[PDB]
Amino acid sequence: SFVVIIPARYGKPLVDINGKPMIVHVLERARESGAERIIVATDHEDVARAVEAAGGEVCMTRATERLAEVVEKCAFSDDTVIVNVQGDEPMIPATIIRQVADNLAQRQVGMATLAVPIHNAEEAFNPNAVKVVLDAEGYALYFSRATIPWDRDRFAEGLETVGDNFLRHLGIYGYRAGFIRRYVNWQPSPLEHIEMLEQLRVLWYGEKIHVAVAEDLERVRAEM
Amino acid sequence: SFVVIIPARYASTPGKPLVDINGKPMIVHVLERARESGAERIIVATDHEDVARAVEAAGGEVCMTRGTERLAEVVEKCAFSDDTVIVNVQGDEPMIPATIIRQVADNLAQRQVGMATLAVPIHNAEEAFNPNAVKVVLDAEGYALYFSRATIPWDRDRFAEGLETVGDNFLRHLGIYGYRAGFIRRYVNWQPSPLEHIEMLEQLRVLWYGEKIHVAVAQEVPGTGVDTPEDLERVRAEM
Amino acid sequence: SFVVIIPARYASTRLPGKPLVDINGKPMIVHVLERARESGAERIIVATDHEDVARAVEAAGGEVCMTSGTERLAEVVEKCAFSDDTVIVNVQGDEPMIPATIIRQVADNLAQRQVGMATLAVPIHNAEEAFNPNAVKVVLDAEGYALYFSRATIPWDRDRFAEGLETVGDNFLRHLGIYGYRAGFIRRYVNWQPSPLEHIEMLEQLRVLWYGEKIHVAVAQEVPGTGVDTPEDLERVRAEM
Amino acid sequence: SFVVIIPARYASTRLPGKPLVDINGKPMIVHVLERARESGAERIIVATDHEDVARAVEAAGGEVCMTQSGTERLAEVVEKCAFSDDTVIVNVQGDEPMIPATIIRQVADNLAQRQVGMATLAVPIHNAEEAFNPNAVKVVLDAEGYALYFSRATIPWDRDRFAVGDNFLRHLGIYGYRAGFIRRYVNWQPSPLEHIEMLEQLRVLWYGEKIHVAVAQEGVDTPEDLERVRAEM
Repeated sequence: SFVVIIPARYGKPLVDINGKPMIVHVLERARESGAERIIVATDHEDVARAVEAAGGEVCMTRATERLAEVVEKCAFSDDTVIVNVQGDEPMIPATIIRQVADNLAQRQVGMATLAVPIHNAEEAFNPNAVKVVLDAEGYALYFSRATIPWDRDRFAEGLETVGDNFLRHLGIYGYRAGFIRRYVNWQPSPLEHIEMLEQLRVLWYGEKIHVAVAEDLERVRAEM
Repeated sequence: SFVVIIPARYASTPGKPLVDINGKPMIVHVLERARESGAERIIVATDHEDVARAVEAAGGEVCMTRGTERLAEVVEKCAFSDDTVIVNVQGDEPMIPATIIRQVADNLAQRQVGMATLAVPIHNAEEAFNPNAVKVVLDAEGYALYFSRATIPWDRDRFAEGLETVGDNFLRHLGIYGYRAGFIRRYVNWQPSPLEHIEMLEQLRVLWYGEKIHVAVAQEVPGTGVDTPEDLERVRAEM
Repeated sequence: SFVVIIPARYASTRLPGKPLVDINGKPMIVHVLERARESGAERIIVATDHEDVARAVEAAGGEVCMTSGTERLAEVVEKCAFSDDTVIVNVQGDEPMIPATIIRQVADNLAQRQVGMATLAVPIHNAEEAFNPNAVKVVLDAEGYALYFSRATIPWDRDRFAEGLETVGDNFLRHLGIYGYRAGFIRRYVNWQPSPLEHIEMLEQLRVLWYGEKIHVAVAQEVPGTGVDTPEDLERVRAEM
Repeated sequence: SFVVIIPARYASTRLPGKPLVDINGKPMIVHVLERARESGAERIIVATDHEDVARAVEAAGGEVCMTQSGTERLAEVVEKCAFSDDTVIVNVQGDEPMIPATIIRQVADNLAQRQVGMATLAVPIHNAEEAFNPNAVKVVLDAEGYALYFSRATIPWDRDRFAVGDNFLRHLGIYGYRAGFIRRYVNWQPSPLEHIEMLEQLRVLWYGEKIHVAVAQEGVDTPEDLERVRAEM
């Protein structure tokens, strides 16, 4: 029992992939997941019409904090499990959306994300690839654009190679409507502005984040 | 009430613990600092008997050992209560301001947490980008979120094109710790975490086992430790 | 701002055409509509599948929605296309004397809590009711949220019942069937796969608790007279008004 | 990773000196101490107010903490040891020497995995005797397995069939808590409901916290029991 809200800023939402707009592919993924309700949050009528054409529900928003807007308009109860799922991943498997919802429900954490192993040095050293370090229980310690965990010895010698310990954070956030409300009631944290990672506000205010281990010119076109 | 344990290291590119600094060995200067802090008991952990005699002659206490396992052998040998707060202070810091030794003790005394430590602001970008300087990122209450040799937190916009300059938010972690005797035993009992060996950072084991570490900005910025002859003159001249 | 929906069941073994039964000059359904107007509801909708009921209600200026209890409410929520944040209070058409004030209360309670549902309860003073499976007991947390609803006697007073079951304390609460919920919730509740607990106790509010949602419960501000399905109940009510 | 505390209940109307009862060559509590060792606990403390039990436990290389609610007794051990708030404690009774070591570990895993305050266990009830027995605590879980309520009353109530079945869960007396949750627990004011049901865990539910209940279809107070256990071990 969960709801999917897809934040689509805006021109990425409508970029074509294979006869469908980027956003439509994510709605199909959200829909394949079993979600009871699939809302696309937009600030544009070009997007709101593409999704509307598609038979997908739409909530207009100003131009996670966008999800707080939707949560308020739909008046969701604090207990409603919400899975973010960004509009930038049109091929995200329908099962990791479920995984994220289920993990959040199993546990009583405030936020549930997902990460994927990095098997590439270029990715590990890319400040656009967000890295996450985990404790033994899978809870996150930190999220950063820095290369963490820093492998001292191998990087003492070189940066053309990477071990098998890096985890790439994906933008699929599980959380309760009550948590989003709390999220936006907190004063923005200083750490979130330096890294430019919304996720850090939750760590700044002492909340935990469970992490399960599953933009530009693309090859996605080929992949699907 | 808190205890101070001073591990007197010897490893160094010479005869460190006993090196003279204006008439007294360096190890006795660290002892004086620990007394200044109000510790009710200062123990020097050493394996060399000549180091032992210098401490004893100064009226200090000594626990012959066989660098944190050293600490545990001392809590072992002294049968300290679990609740006993212990502050590990370095044998090569003759000028360690006593205020900070007290600061860690009190910080730890006040929180129901595993470890307590200190950090200092980083002003030079060289230091921010040097892996031998450990960086630490805090939560709204000073609990370490993470310790790293990578530059964290990552300044997105400022670092976008290389690393030339630095903001004012960076924190360099000081290797001065506080903990209960019970916690030192657990810590040392644990199986080494995968994380601590990747970063080569003992403190990561604490976070890995889902325990917390409280960090504070040192009340006074600590003079550097003494490991080179040029540091000795710096020290000797300074004291 | 809130909406009242009044399910009108024509059907009734011991009382045929019950919504239209005459009570001191007007049809029962109409009396319920009056109570609901007294509550301050902005919109009152009588849900019926009979044209005659609808005519009775329209004659007295009432709005009608031509249509499994909760499911029936969903049809109405559908056809009226209520907005999600719309507060609905379900009031039975068998209750011509339901105190207007408890209708307001459920709405007021729901209005400031982001809860799935809001309900009411009444103190149980006799041990017969406490031990009566037909009386549904509810046990609340410190903030008025239901821990559990049951036909069993809860909370169980272990030291007292070790002695005897012919007397109770002041810790018992009889659950009342008047509910408050937002239209967004109703239209979701209704597609949930029936909970296994639900079927054992034969309590459908157990579906909310089983899915991890909350049910706010407050002590009704007034004790409601019971419904009307018996011909004897009809004369009684006839006499009380 | 996790600590185990074994309250060595001494008194028993029918069984005097429980902890030191020989069960095939070893006192009852030592057997419990071995189950906790097999569990993988990193530390096992026996909570007792008797010198006999303290000597038996110590002779066996076990740790002892010489110690008004039961959960308050755990609290004394917690202050005595000075565990950090994050420390995971698993409370295991000294009168259950057959307690499989993996349910102990299971309770510990559940609490660690779930960021909840308390974790516990339950097993299916099969016969009507137990289901209608007020000393047999029934619990009713939600879809995610979190407790809805604990009662000495027969819940859930089978309307038609009671006017036994197959959806009844009996609560076990083993808990997983963090050290910070025992202090919070202990500082709260007693709830009005715990006293009516005479159930300590109801306090948790009255203050809005959650209780995770795991199910695993798998207690020595009387002489009958000593034999049922001796003659099974």
